[PDB]
Amino acid sequence: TPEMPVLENRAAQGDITAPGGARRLTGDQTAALRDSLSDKPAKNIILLIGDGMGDSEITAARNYAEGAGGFFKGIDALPLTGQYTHYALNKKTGKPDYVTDTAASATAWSTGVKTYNGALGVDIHEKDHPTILEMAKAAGLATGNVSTAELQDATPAALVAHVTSRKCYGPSATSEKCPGNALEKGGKGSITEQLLNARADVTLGGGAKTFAETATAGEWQGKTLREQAQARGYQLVSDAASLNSVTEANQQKPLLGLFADGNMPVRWLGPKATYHGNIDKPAVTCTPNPQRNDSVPTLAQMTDKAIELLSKNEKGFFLQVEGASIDKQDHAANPCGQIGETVDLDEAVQRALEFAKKEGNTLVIVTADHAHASQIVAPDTKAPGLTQALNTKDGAVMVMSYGNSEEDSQEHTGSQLRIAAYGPHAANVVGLTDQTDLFYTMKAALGLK
Amino acid sequence: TPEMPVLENRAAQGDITAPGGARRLTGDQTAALRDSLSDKPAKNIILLIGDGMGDSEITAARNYAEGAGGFFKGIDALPLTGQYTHYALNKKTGKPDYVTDTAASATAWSTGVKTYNGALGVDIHEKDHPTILEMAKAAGLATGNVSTAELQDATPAALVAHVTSRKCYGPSATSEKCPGNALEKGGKGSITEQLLNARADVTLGGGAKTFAETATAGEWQGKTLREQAQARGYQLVSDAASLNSVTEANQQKPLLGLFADGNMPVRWLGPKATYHGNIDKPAVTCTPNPQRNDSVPTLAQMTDKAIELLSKNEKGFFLQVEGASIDKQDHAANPCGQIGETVDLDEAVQRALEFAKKEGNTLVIVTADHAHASQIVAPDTKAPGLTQALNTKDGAVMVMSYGNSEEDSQEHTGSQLRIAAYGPHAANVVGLTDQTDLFYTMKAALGLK
Ligand SMILES: [Mg+2]
Ligand SMILES: [Mg+2]
Ligand SMILES: [Zn+2]
Ligand SMILES: [Zn+2]
Ligand SMILES: [Zn+2]
Ligand SMILES: [Zn+2]
Repeated sequence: TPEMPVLENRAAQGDITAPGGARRLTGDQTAALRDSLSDKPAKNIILLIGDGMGDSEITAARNYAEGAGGFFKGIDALPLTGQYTHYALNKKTGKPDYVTDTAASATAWSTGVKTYNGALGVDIHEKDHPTILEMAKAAGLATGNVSTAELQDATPAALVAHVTSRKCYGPSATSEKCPGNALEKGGKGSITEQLLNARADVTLGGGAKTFAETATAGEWQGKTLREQAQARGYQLVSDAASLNSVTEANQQKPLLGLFADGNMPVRWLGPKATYHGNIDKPAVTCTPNPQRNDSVPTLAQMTDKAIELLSKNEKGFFLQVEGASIDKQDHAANPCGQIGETVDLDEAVQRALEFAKKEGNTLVIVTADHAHASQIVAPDTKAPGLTQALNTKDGAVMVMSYGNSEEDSQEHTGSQLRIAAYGPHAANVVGLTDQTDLFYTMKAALGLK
Repeated sequence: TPEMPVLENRAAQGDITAPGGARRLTGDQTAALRDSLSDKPAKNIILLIGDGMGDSEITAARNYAEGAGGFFKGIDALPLTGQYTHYALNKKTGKPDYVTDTAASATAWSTGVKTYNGALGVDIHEKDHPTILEMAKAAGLATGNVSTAELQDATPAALVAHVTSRKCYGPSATSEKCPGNALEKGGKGSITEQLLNARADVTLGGGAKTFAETATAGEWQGKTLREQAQARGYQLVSDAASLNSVTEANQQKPLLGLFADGNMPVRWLGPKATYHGNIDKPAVTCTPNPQRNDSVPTLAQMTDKAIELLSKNEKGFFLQVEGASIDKQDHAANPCGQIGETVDLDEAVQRALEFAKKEGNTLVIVTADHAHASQIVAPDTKAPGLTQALNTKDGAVMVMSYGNSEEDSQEHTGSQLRIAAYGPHAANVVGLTDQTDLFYTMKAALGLK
């Protein structure tokens, strides 16, 4: 039952051109904040990650989708907020590496240890460290791992795989890139093979392609990783209808959803940003991607389904949800694809907050693994990188810039970024914290050994 | 034992290469945050603005001067944090202009009304609106306006001047660019003339250059603004010694510190970023500015003296302190200058918080007017803009990039950014808020009118 308030509205209250019209607040917040502070146990935890969703990304998406004075009913609704650092480590010196990749940062909040770019579930000495999901399982809690990316991708993989390189998707890549993790060499196996061992109750995302590979050793040698999953009691789903049909998910009948060969389709389509794209060409208006359709579950749908199936566990559950393509489209200098995935994440957050407020003992956290490239710049900007003009909900033009790479892919940035929470122990994301603190916050909130 | 705590130490607690070594937290923060919430009246308010100090700028400065796992005993010590928006307005359409200049954003928190870029103390209809400082004085409180920039610059000018274009420093510029404001045309006059009229208790900064002009009309026609100042009872100083000599600052003896012809000198010097600078040039170690001097008050000293002189007003006081050159050096693509001015601001913040913790009824706020260009990128980055490698306190290299402008000056970015506070009503900066909300938060905290 509700007691801890979720922000109902932080949109501009009135006429932004008039006095007080742009205010997002309507009164003193001292009482609301006191009502948002509780150190009682968190029975469940829902961690939503917007890959590469730094403050710049959130703002850009709000400006376009909700207007500058708009409000994300999900993402902007968490009452307790802070900024956290996500630097990685140089593998050889052990010193800080100011700009992390996704594997090292995900490893940080999932295990509580800093590591080098490319590492998954291991530290700079390549020592494995239990993940919050594995720990949740060990304590008897149900577990969920959701993502719009291929499941072998760094973010969701970090919770169930321990490999020296995030490139080790299946047996093939592992034998070549992670010889020490290769199953035929006595290791724990590829990311996909370990994911199958982790056996989370609910796992949803893309990445069906790798399951086509066959094991090089072990009990299921010669069989495809898909056959192995089937043989190990997994219930495989491939689309919205089949997913909807699922009535239960547990260790006896673990759910594995493979909704795309690789990454799942993005929500919006738009051209890539170009050189002086905001000076020469006209303004862009994003448009829905036909490849999305109803046969493909949305992030909000996968979130709702996971909560349903996971909440059946009376002891509690841990669930991670990732809006993976915000980062990917940021890399491809594509504003529409980028913003569309942020809107996507916001819906997933709303579903989490909606459940969390009713349940009353659920901690919800929303943040990103690292900052990214996109910047909001003046309309008449003449930049050296890639830019694009966009027609926002405000009926005005917003220009986005990607200027940190001459190479084909735009890159991550080291700036600290927003982390927000709601529920029991949400106080621990306020002020300045580190990405590794999040692991300890989740561990403590659930009261894990 | 001051009820409300100031974050003592949120640096990495140990060996960052070890599990938990990078944690900034040592325990649950629920109790600490509760102790930080109070709705009692704020007797005093100290507003510190890092011009252009976005989260990226804060992160870069911390990385270089304190190390990635370091901690700004000032900037990072405020316990209540949020993210706010600072979009401006298109003067003709009234629609949002996603990237604001300094004038419009300062007007936003100074008057509570959004406006067009370049405007100072007026809305899009060119109508004046009271500033938090003008209101504080009228309420019988002591008023202080401190900056490391020429006092006619947008940030400190927004608290005492109402003109259509921030370029209207003195009579000359005003008659040409702000005719409707030009004194000899019935207007209230230029920025400097209006500043003299505002007559704040303490005004410290640079910009003596403009005081050489002579009024075109009014009671002090033909007389220089400096002369007018002296003739109107103003107590002027021009160096550290002369400033340290003042023992009182009031309406009959208003203090006016002019320590430089234009902007005050920066703390650190370094090479300007260049094309592929991080690749073609050696990593840089910032060098102290020989011109920094010792007869020139530091931001921290001006801040400290302002508090001494203003704290005598039993009613209370309002003080705004601006670390102005963070932005200016960010425009110049000079990491060392930018970082040094952030370190400078941090010292002033420490003084503010030290006083606030003992006074017990002081609201301290640290934020910025808008985001900027600088980004922290990977060491091997090959970007199209300007870059540079730096030797940080960690004994590691950090690369910074400025890639949003082929023109002479790097530009602002529209990303929402950090705002933090300590003391009575500090809860009002938590979560998502708008820059105009800051005006009402300060007004209500002091309980004006
Ligand atoms: Mg990812
Ligand atoms: Mg300024
Ligand atoms: Zn990422
Ligand atoms: Zn990425
Ligand atoms: Zn500025
Ligand atoms: Zn500027």
